[PDB]
Amino acid sequence: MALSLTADQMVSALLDAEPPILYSEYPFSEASMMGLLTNLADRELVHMINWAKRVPGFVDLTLHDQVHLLESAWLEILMIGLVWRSMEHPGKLLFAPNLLLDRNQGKSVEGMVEIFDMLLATSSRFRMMNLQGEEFVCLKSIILLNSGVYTFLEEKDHIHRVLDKITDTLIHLMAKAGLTLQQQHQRLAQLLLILSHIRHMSNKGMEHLYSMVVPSYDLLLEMLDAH
Amino acid sequence: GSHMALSLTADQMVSALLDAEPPILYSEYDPTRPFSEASMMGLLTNLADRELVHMINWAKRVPGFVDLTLHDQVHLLESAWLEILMIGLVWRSMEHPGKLLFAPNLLLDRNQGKSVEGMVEIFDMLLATSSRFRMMNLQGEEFVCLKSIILLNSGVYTLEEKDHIHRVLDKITDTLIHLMAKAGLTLQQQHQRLAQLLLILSHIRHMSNKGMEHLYSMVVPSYDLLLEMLDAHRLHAP
Ligand SMILES: CCCN1CC(Nc2ccc([C@@H]3c4ccc5[nH]ncc5c4C[C@@H](C)N3CC(F)(F)F)nc2)C1
Repeated sequence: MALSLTADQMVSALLDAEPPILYSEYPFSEASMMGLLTNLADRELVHMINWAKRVPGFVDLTLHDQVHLLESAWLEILMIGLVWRSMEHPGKLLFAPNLLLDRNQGKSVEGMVEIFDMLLATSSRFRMMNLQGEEFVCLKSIILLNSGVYTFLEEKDHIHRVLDKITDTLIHLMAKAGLTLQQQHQRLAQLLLILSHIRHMSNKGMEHLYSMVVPSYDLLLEMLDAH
Repeated sequence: GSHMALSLTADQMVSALLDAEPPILYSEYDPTRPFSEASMMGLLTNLADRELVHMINWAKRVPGFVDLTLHDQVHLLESAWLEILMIGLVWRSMEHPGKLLFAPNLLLDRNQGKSVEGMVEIFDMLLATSSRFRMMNLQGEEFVCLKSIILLNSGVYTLEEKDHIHRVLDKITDTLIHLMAKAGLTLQQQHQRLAQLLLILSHIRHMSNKGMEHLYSMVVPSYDLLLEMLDAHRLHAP
């Protein structure tokens, strides 16, 4: 079913599966801000599972394979969402409609301001590139499928085939937007190189999170099996 | 004369990158004394230090690099030096399944990595990257473009100078796509292959982040040392 879609059906499916916008719990301190981010991150987690279950090809995997991808990708997925949302708010991180924070606010927690600066710079980068919605969901899917792939294999080829298909889909969007051939491979390159920065941000996030917790394999399996 | 980076054709980009390539270095031990008489970390640290000096010289020959300020050259080098060692390693390990070719006299397997702690996770990741590169039949011409991408893109996110780096990156991408056109891949194959290569770079970044964590837990080249090294290059005999 997955590999037979057209790039149009690929985009539609990806657009449909998109999680809802969530609010933060209805001035701020360290403990205050971390509690609010944690509770928001925890509630986005449940919706991210529902989102993952609708990414074509993902339900074709064994449950163990699904947990491994989500375990590797979850923080990258929250960060790409955040950076997407904060595109039109220079200097600001849009965590939720009622939770828009500046870098000064990032100084509320020790060691968090670095992460904030990197997230702001990525946001400004995607804004500069005029990232479109249809391209965003394609990238978010690539993170899910790529992030854990080299850290688990007839099923390895299967993931790679979906990845190839998302690449096709990205190109097709770029051609429908009237980019030249040359411009198409250049934009593709620019988008995928940003993924390395997201991976880096995620690793710095985990480090900070382990200086204090991260969703366990068991919890992830539970939620994935509960769907 | 002097070429400007942005003027180069695909063939001139490749040739500049091929000619910039550093030599394969040997590990420094006495082949008479047993490998039980030496530290694993000792050998790797010594090799990495010597590779770093060549990495300076190599970075200066990447088109566009010297167009940047000293300060910017140093920031890029500081953020991508481990990823550069790591991609060189995965490349030369390609024909040695299950083994990492640190040097022609330092070919290590998994069980050998379990001696230093934390080091086994990284070894496994390096081995899988290496087998991914094999399965794709990565070419030397492609490897040089990837290595240059890493150098310029690793610290670009961390301002009209940025347009320049951005243009250089576009040129390297053009070069990769020319290489794949010349080798007879269709358009869709070219895009797919390019995508597969760039995604492997995120994995290398991951590996470098874990490498760095391990080294901070123990020496990492500081902004100042690198500054000293790039500045010292100007006093080297051409
Ligand atoms: C100039 C000041 C001192 N510098 C600090 C550095 N020490 C150092 C020691 C060991 C390593 C080794 C190493 C050594 C040699 C290499 N050649 N190619 C790849 C390669 C690698 C990659 C990895 C396996 N790596 C370990 C880890 F970092 F990932 F954990 N890398 C660096 C020298």
